[PDB]
Parts: sequence; C-alpha cells; structure tokens
Amino acid sequence: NNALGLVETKGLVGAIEAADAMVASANVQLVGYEKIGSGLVTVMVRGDVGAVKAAVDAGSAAASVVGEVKSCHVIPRPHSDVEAILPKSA
Amino acid sequence: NNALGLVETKGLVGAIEAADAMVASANVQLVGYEKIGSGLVTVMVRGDVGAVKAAVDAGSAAASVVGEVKSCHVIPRPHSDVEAILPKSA
Amino acid sequence: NNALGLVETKGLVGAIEAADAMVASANVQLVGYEKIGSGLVTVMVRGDVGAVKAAVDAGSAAASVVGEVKSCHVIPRPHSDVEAILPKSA
Amino acid sequence: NNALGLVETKGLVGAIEAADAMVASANVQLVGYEKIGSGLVTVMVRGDVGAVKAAVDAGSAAASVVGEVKSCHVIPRPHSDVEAILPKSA
Amino acid sequence: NNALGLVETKGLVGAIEAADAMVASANVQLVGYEKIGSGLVTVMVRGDVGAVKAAVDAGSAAASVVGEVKSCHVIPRPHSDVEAILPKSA
Amino acid sequence: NNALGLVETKGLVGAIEAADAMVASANVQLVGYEKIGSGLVTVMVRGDVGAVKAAVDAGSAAASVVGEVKSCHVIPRPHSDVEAILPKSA
Repeated sequence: NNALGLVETKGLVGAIEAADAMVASANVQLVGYEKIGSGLVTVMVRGDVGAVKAAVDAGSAAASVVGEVKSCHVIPRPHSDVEAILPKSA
Repeated sequence: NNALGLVETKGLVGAIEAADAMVASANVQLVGYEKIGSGLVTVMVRGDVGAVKAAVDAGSAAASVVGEVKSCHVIPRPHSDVEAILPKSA
Repeated sequence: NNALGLVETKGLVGAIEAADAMVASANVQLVGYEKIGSGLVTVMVRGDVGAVKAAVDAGSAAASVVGEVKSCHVIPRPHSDVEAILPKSA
Repeated sequence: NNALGLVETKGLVGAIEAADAMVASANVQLVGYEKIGSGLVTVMVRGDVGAVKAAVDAGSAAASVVGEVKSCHVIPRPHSDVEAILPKSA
Repeated sequence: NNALGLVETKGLVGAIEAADAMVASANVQLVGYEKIGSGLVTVMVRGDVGAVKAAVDAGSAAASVVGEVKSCHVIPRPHSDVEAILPKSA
Repeated sequence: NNALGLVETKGLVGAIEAADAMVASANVQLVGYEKIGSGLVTVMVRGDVGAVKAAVDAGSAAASVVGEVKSCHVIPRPHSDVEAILPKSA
C-alpha cells in the first residue's frame, strides 16, 4: 500500500514527457496510463512517499514545458478500498 | 436499498482523490466509477445516509482542492427502478 | 406505442437524479439511458402521456438543481418507424 | 439510388425529435442514425426527392424547437461511390 | 503510390457532402472515412494529382456550404512509410 | 533505446501531413499514431537524435501550415521504464 503519484495532462506529448521525467527522477514504478476523453491522460506512479513526491514534482514541471498540465497530486497511503478503482497495469 | 452518494469531476485526479477521501471519511462502499466523456468521471458510494452524506462532503471538498468538481449529490433511497441504470461494480 | 419522455443532461449526476425523480413521480418505465459523448446522457421513459409529462417535468426540475439539463421533451405517440432508433433497454 | 436527407444535431433529444418528425411528415425510410462524438448525432432518411426535402424541412424545424441543429441537407442522387461511406442500417 | 486528397470536417453532414462532391468532380477513389472525436471526420481520396486537386477543391467548397471544414490538403506522392498510418478502407 | 520524436495535432489532416514530412525529412521510423479524443492525434518517430530532431522540426512546420499543432518534442533517450507506455506499432 505504497504512495501514489498522479500527473494529468491535456495531450499525449505532455503525458509521455511526464512519465519519462517521473521514472527518471526517482525510484518509482509506472502503474497507470489512463485516457478519459477530452484529451485528458493521467500518468500514475507508485513508490515510497519521498520518491513519489520527487517524481510528481519532476513530471508536472516537465509536462508543463511541452504541454498542458491539468492536475497533479500525491496520496501517501491510498485507502485499501481505493485499490479497486486504480488501474491494474500502466 | 441504501443511500447513494455521487461525486462527478472533470479529470481523473479529482475522481481518485474524491474516491479516497469518501472511503476514508465514512463507512461507505465504492459502487461506481464511470466515464461519460468530456473528461467527466463519476464516483459512487453506498451506505447508511449519514455515512454517505459525510462521504460526499469529504469527497467533493478533497476533489475541489486538486481538480474540478462538476456535481455532487446524495439520494437517501433510490427508487427500485433506478437500480437498473446504476453501475453493477466500481 | 406509448408516450416517450426524454431528459438529456450534461453530466451523469444530473442523469441519475433525473431518472430517480422520473420513476418516483409517475407510473413510467425506464427504457433508455444513453451516452453520446461531450458528457451528454439521455434518460428515457415510457408510459401513458399524463404520466410521461409528469415524469419529464419532475426529472428536468430535479436534474437542474444538481447538474445541467440540455433538453427535455415528450413525444405522445412516436411513429412506428422511430422505434428502430430507440434503445432496446435502459 | 434514391435521395438522401440528413439532419445533424448536438444532443440525442434533438435527433429523436428530428427522426420522428421526418418519418411522420413524408414517405421516407430511416437509413442512418450515427454518433461521431462532441454530442453530434446524424439522422438519415431516403426516399423520393420531394418526400426527402419535406422530411428534412420538418426534421430540422422540429429538432430546433427542442434541441440544437448543426446542419441539414438533401442530396437528390448520391454518387454510387458514396454508398460505401453511408451507414448500412439506422 | 498515387496522390492523396483529404477533407476534414466538424460534423458528419459536411463529410458526406465533401465525399459526394469529391467523387462526382473527378476520377478519384474513396480510401478513408475516419472519425477522431470532437466531431472531426476526415474524408480521403486517391487518384492522379490533377483529379485529386480538383476533388479536394470541390469537396472543401461543398462541405463549407452545409457544414464546417477544419482542413483540406493534397499530398501528390505520400512517402512509402506513410502508407502504414493511412486507412486500409473507407 | 533510440531517440523519440512526437508531434501532436488537433485534426487528422495535420497528423498525416506531419507523418509524411517527418519520414521524408530524415531517416526515422513511424512508431506511434495515437488518438486520445478531443480531436488530438500524436505521431511518433524513432531514430538517431539528429534525424529525430530534423523530423520533428519538419513535421511540426508542415502540420502547422495545414492544421493545428498542439505540442512537439524530442526525447533523446527515453528511460527504459517509459517503453511500457509507448505504442507497440504505428
């Protein structure tokens, strides 16, 4: 039940750049890569809280240079019930 | 035929944060997690009315900090006919 | 070939609230619950014209309190050819 | 290779009302009912040119009262090559 | 590796009218009819460059009268690598 | 683990023109052609960094003449973890 980091962008170029900067900046695993329409894509990572916080800061900053960031967030310990609604693979 | 709580967000980060805050704030079960396009996602919970009201208040407040809330509502006792149109799992 | 009532909302919370208020306010059956993108959802009911008119008035009013109503309408007797394009279940 | 009539609406309520008014106003057959996203729905009819012109005039007028009409048009004789891109059923 | 002509419209009525005017105005074959969301539809034709240029001019003009044209273009000789991303049928 | 070039357009005509100009301007392979809704399409190429940079410059310039460019970017060496979220074919 590790920390969860999320970066949502409008556009796929921003999502790919966020994903690359997140995995490169800290020891985190890509666990979600979700499209919900209206061009919105959410990149999700998991790891220890410090690594996830560093990853989301790097990802949002990198995606904002090339594209459009909608939201970014860290959940240090998602409730066990939340795992049902999280993606099962990136 | 328990109470139904709904939080609809524009963006997946807001939906995940609403879902986490709803299940953490009261004894409710996640029963819906629906995408309808235009980036709209609806998170649905069920439980006793007091727990559902507390969950929707927590979820809408949490989602509004990180994303965009479209609507939130509680139906204390959905009509039996309505169960046909509700999701069958989250 | 009974009367048809339609409530179209932008957002799922408005659609669920319309559906609940429609079935609770009159003796009508839920026959359609359709998503067409751009967050638009249409709730459809059937029954005798008086019941359908009461249902659509209740549904549009209820959905407007919690969400956004796009259109609402009653067709007292849809032409037989129209049944081809109507949903086959809610 | 009969005449083709088209009414495109933003919203399903407008599309259903166009379809009902088209089939009721003239001897035309419903041959298309297509969703392309952004809430756009196109209703298509076929028949003799006079019937199709009457149907499209009735459909666009009826849909404009309850919803939003995007476009309406009549093609008196679609080119044989065009039949490939037309729907195969309503 | 013949010339490629493209007409992209917002709305299906504009796409059908473009397709009909393109095939009627010159000796071209319909090779693509693609939906990408946000109501965008791209009609594609192939043939000799003069026929394709005449087709795209006719199609964009016809679609602009009834609907909304987003873009139109002619590629006289698409690179062999591009054939991978072109539709395999209209 | 070669360089990755991305051109995202609003509209398919811009995407096809970007893809053609990218493959024609440098020795790059088309590796992605992705639709995410809201009319957004991302064209992806791979190759040596100099070829990818030349391809993305040519593609964005060409797509901007005929359509709308949302973003363009080059990643000289995507992190190994990123390959999970990249398309598996164009």
